This record gives sequence, structure tokens and C-alpha cells, in this order.
Amino acid sequence: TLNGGITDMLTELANFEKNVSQAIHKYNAYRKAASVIAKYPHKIKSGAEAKKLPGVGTKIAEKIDEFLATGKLRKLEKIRQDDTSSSINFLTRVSGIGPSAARKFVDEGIKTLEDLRKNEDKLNHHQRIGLKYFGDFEKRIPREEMLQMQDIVLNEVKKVDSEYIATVCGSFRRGAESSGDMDVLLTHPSFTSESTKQPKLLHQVVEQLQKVHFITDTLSKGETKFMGVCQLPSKNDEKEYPHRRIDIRLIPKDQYYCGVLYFTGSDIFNKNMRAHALEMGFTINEYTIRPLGVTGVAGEPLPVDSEKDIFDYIQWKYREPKDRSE
DNA sequence: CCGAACAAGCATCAGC
DNA sequence: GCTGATGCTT
DNA sequence: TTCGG
Ligand SMILES: Nc1nc2c(ncn2[C@H]2C[C@H](O)[C@@H](COP(=O)(O)OP(=O)(O)OP(=O)(O)O)O2)c(=O)[nH]1
Ligand SMILES: [Cl-]
Ligand SMILES: [Mg+2]
Ligand code: NA
Ligand code: NA
Ligand code: NA
Repeated sequence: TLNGGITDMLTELANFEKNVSQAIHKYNAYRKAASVIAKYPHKIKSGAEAKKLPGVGTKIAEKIDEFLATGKLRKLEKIRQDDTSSSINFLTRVSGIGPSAARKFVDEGIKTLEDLRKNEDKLNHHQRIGLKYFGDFEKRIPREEMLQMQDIVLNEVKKVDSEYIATVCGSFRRGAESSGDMDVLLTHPSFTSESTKQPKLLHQVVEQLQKVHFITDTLSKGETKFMGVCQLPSKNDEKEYPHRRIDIRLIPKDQYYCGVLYFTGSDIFNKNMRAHALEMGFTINEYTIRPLGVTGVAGEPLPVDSEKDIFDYIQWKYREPKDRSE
């Protein structure tokens, strides 16, 4: 991490704008600048050198100059001293609490973890589980544990129905040595863009993973998206493992390639690629890539038989998952 | 200067 | 109940 | 906050 100091500052600014100012485009600007700088293979010596990078503008170059000169950013130092900003930033670290709820809680005087714990009755279900596992969800997952989790998920899925295909995506598929959570893409031949021939396809999998005590809690659940909590089993007299966030996404079987591109990410990579798609005259979601008409309206889905097919449409060279961590 | 900035599932709420 | 907007999340 | 046009 050549420029870790700069990218930390930009990320802290990103988080301030999202959580406190509720300024989504400022948030995206700082996040993109941090991503482009994190990829940059030289130690940055000035804001002017940084300003040559796409996504670093005048204002960010000035902050980089102040940071390189002093090691600090005065703007951030004040933000950390502001109690309301500090408390709002803190509360958004609970899963289910965003900037609106965080500011509403602070208004009601709920400003600390203890404050939250004694006010469980003011939390919705998602927020309540996020508070329950607050510390655990802060811990990263070593890839060695990701492998054990993969093995459990893929084998339990096979026991429900041998025609399910479960793929672990996210940072795991990009080869990361540690992950924030586990992301499972799920397909079954009975669920295509053309019909749903069996009900409960996601439910059956969730229920099986609950039965074997792998899934421990649910944050949200519908017919195609599950967001929840899981935990590896531990040996006799060993510590328990931390509880972990798990997302499962059932995708139409014929739309796997758009689905695995979406769920492999990164999130910034997806934003970058979807923005370039638009400039090339296409729109990409997790299901399809479609041409944009002369008006702007999305046309019919184009045929896709590999992830690389999607890169070709927008005239991008293919990038392996490992080169998509932006 | 100024408009666009990725795309969408689930939970929750207001209004009907 | 349903529809649409908003929050929060991937 | 940044960029393209
Ligand atoms: N198009 C789009 N996709 C997103 C967005 N956020 C997340 N995703 C997709 C790409 C992610 O790689 C993938 C999983 O979301 P995660 O939050 O788990 O990110 P990821 O696994 O990459 O990193 P992690 O190690 O879990 O912190 O979902 C988004 O804002 N837009
Ligand atoms: Cl903004
Ligand atoms: Mg993940
Ligand atoms: Na630039
Ligand atoms: Na949060
Ligand atoms: Na995830």
C-alpha cells in the first residue's frame, strides 16, 4: 500500500459525506479517487501528480497537498471533534442503520453502543441483529475459513437438490486473502428468465442451512435475495468462530454470466463498468446487457455465454476476477 | 457553465 | 390489500 | 466532487 495514508483520508471523507452530510455524489467522488489512487503504482509526491488521475480534481488535489505536507487534514480533525458527526458515523456501523436512522437516533439522544443496547425496542429486526453481532461483523474472514464455509454451503445445497449450482462470489472469487463476508450465487434449472417451475427454491436452501445450524439469523429474505448470519462449527472445547454475514442471490439460470459478473464485483468496478457500458450505448444489470435506443430506452437482451461476452460488447479487454478489486 | 453520476431486492411506511 | 416512495443494502 | 461536452 504505497499511498495508504492518502486513501485512508479519502475513505474517511467519503464516509463523512455519506453518513453525515448525506451527500451521495461527494461520497462517490471520494470513493472513486481512493480507488484510482490505490491502483496507482507510485508513491504520490504531490496533489498535482494526483490530479493527473481520473477522479482526482482540484479539491482533492488540495487535500492531498495538505496531507503530504502535514500528515493530517484539518477538515478531518474537526470532524472527529464534532460529537454529533462522531456519533452519527458510529451508529451507521450497525447493519441496518443508515444515515437517516443514525441522525434520528442521535436526535433522541441514542449515541453509543450502550445507548443502543438499552433501546433494542426502538430497532427494527435488521438493526437488532446488526447490534447483536456488532463486534463480529467488524472482523474480517480469513480465506481459510471462507474455504470451510464454501465446502459447507456447496455440500448442503447438493443435499437439497443435485441440480442447484452454488458459486461463492464477492471478494472471495477475486482471490482475496480475507473477505468482509460470504457471497453465494445460486442457480437451479427450474428458475430461468422464461419461467419459475418450482416455488421456494431459495427458501429450501435457507431452511437446509438453518437445519444444520450454519445459518443462525436472518436480516432480510425474499424469493431471490437472502441476507443473513452464519457461523462455522467449532471443535470440542474450542472457541466459537465469529458470526459472519452471508448474502445469497438466486439468479435465473440462463442469466448466470451477468449474475456472476455483478456478484463478483467489486462495487466500484461494477459502477465503473456500468458507467462505461452507458457511454458505449448499453446498460448492464445483474440479469442482462441491453442496447440503448436512439431515445435512451433499453432494447432487448443481447446473447451472453460468458463473462467475456459482456466485456466484448462494451469493447473492454477481459479482466480476470483478481483484477476487478477496485 | 451544467447535467449526469449503476442498478436493484427487501423492509417499511404513507396514502388509498 | 395494493402502489409508490424512501431507507438500507448487495 | 468530478467529468465531458
Ligand atoms: N452494481 C453494484 N454492485 C454491488 C454494489 N455493492 C455490492 N455489489 C456487488 C459487488 C460485490 O462484489 C458484491 C458483494 O457485495 P459485498 O459488499 O459483499 O462486497 P465484496 O464481496 O466485494 O467485499 P467484502 O470482502 O465482502 O467486503 O455485490 C453496488 O453498489 N452496485
Ligand atoms: Cl452530493
Ligand atoms: Mg462480500
Ligand atoms: Na484528474
Ligand atoms: Na449501517
Ligand atoms: Na456481501
